[PDB]
Amino acid sequence: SALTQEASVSGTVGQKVTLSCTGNTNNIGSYPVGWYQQISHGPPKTVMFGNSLPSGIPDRFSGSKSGTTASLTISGLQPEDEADYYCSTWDSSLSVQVIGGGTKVTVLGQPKAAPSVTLFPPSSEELQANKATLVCLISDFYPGAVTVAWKADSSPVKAGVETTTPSKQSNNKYAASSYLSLTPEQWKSHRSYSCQVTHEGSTVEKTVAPT
Amino acid sequence: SALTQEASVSGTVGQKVTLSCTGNTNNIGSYPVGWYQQISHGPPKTVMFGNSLPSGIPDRFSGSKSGTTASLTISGLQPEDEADYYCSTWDSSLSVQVIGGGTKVTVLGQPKAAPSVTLFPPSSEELQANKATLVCLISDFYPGAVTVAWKADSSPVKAGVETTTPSKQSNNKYAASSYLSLTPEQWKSHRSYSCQVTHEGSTVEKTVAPT
Ligand SMILES: [Br-]
Repeated sequence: SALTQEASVSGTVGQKVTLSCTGNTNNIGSYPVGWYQQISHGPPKTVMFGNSLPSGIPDRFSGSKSGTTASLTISGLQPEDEADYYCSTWDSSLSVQVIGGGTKVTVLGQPKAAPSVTLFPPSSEELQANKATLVCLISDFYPGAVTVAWKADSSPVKAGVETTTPSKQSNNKYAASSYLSLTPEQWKSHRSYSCQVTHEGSTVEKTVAPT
Repeated sequence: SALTQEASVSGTVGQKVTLSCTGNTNNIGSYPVGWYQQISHGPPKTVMFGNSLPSGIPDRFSGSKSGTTASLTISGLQPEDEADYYCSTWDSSLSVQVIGGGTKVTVLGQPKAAPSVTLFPPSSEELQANKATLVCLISDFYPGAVTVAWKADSSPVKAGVETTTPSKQSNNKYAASSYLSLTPEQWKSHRSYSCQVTHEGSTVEKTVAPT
């Protein structure tokens, strides 16, 4: 996505909370930014546009912009704000409206939990079949929204990544998976591979290497 | 909602489907309508603005509008067209972007595919940390509904099992993962552990062993 939003932004009731939306000079750096809110699967509604507060929305919501990063601040987080928030703007470089991935804003009803990250190399059984897959297990995190990035050696992998939608497990925390399909030629040629998981203020990165 | 959309619409592969967006004179009747596609609660993409086709969106998407009702027509439904579609415009009585409730498009008759199962033994990084985790990667299956059962040697295992709800990946197929938490001594005390995946009455099972 041309616009980058954080995965999860949470806090207790009455807490000052801030979302961000990062792009480039051809979208956020020169065009107004709108923020839309969607609860469950209900109808989305505009809650901020061009740093201007729409009629009917409370003034706890405030929008600002500095360079290529727009922000939505919620001064006094309340339970009725628990929703997904999407930012969007016009992208003159592509001549189309452009929308970010969305941020899940959660009112904490349970302790915030950073995720456990376990990186699995390709088993010898799979490589004996001329196949290679790496799995990055993301477990026991709340709220259920994370950002995953992969690195070949120390350079990012810009293709081949598949990350599952977080799902709630039996302990009421969330779990997800991110797998990367390779060939035996790449797994041996590279010195290491990395999976990086971002959950609010916590970022965990695991690294594995061929035997 | 100020904009009215049908809740859900279905159609087989190759059918022509038309979604409608109903509004007012101060919003739909006066201003261009944009259509936005959201998948797997992923980043949404605009598929039609002002009845004109953006770049990269195939020709099968066409837009029309007459009076206070705008329409998006999708000829030749494909698996990747299956999504939620939202329409939005500018309202003039109010001064806001307004969004409809969305239309869930379900593409029928998509090809079936058995899941590819990959069972990962506990990594060396976590065995040295006195941990043990088996991960059963399930991918490339349609439809998106599996049932996972584990085995220690030949005995069923339930305690320590968590399975992710399937989610659609970039190939329009589903992916999930089930993980079993063990201690390092359970892991070597047994001959093997197994992960059985059942999809559409047919079973795929994998088996791993220590070191
Ligand atoms: Br702005």
